[PDB]
Amino acid sequence: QEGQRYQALKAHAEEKLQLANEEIAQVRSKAQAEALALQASLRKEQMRIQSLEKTVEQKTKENEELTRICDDLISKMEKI
Amino acid sequence: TQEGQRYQALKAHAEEKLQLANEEIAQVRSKAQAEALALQASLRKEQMRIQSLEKTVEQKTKENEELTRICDDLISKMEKI
Repeated sequence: QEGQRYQALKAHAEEKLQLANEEIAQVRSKAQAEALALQASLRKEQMRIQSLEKTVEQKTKENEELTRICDDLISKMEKI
Repeated sequence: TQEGQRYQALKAHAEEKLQLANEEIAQVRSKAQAEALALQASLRKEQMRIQSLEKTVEQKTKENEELTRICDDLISKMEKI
């Protein structure tokens, strides 16, 4: 087929390419950005959990120590 | 026509190069959306997990407050009086 025909669809075809390549650049950037921001939020939650998980074992410890001390007191009072 | 044969291969070249580009866009945004759901669901799980832990903390905090106050009350009675 014709060549004047060709350069015709050619200049167009370069355009469709030149837009897919751009959005290729976009969707890769997006994906990484969305990856980063989300794996950061997670490890931030997971840490508050172990923060909270171990704030809890310490309230438990405090409950046991409070009971230890105040029951020790009670006993010595009964034994005066 | 050898001309026809030449230009048809040239268009096939440009066509395929576009298709691979279009494929790449699709795979990437396919995998992006998939990973984004698996974690943000996992995120939700942790946010819930945190709600329950925060209830537990405020629960035990009150228990220890009540326990400290009646002990303090006992101690005070023996101090000065």
